[PDB]
Amino acid sequence: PRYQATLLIELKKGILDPQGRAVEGVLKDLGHPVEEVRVGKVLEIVFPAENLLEAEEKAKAMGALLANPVMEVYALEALKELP
Repeated sequence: PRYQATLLIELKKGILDPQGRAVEGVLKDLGHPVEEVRVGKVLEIVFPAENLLEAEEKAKAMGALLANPVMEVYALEALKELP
């Protein structure tokens, strides 16, 4: 079946997040103060697979490929079969 993996590639703890800092700063100047903003990338990937288990496997593999070992971590936020 066709599946869609929602992969998040985010910065590990400690990694400087200029974009995030910037966003926090702005949100506050806009009357929406927040404690923290972490900016990452989200990738919606559609691909075929034998079953849901193999899909997760493949999804994870692509996440591991897209994530910078030192700077980031990936996360399979969601995985679902498509019509």
